[PDB]
Amino acid sequence: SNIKQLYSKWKSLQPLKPEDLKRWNDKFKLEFNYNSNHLEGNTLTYGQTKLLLMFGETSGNASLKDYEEMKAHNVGLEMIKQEAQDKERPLTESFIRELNRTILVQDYWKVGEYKSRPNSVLTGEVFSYASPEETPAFMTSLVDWYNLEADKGILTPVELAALLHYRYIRIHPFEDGNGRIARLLVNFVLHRYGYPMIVIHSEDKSNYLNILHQCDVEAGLTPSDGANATLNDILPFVNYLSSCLIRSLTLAIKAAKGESIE
Repeated sequence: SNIKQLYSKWKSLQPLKPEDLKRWNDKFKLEFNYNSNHLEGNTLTYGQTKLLLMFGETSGNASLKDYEEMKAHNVGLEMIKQEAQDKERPLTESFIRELNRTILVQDYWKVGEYKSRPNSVLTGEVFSYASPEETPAFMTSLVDWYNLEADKGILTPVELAALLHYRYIRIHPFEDGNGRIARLLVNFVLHRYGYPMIVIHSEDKSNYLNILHQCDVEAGLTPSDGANATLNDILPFVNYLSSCLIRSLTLAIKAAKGESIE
């Protein structure tokens, strides 16, 4: 109702005047890169981040690595935009792997390859992701599933995005970067279908984790149960992404009308 009105208004303002559109895109690039990386412990400040993405300048105290991952993640964003815009290109395992390879700049000791040692965590309540053995089978199922949903056109982009994020995050296929891939995949879906991309804000991290911790109890605690989580299982997370989309739509409409955003 509220979201549907905002969406309708957004569609009516397409296309945005390029200077209004640039302001929107600039702000999003900034906030998405900052927040998505901050959620995973990147300690670049907002200034450090902004001066990197807008001017390629470094400032204050940091590690080269923080600048590299932040920069690589932005290359990742560009990748999903281009992949999404080519509407006839189905979601591929190879694209997701290249995404991992990209955003995590280079190999490591305990990139772009599925997990070989388990990626689990004993939060005392254990978190069981896909086993290294079943991961490739689970991933082939995920992309096949996604593209089938894309064909039959029943799910809304928010729903499909939410479920893609959830199932992916439950498989947790790579040794690292799975949080950022999940969130990149959401914005892949939204961008492809003409929605403004969303920013899960790192200030809301506990809420974000909480919402997914509710879904976890609903779907089933095994790695199979996560991979096969239904839409009705993940309803609280569908609502969560919708509230983000409400924020994006409101800001984007504001930009289209020439009003201030920053």
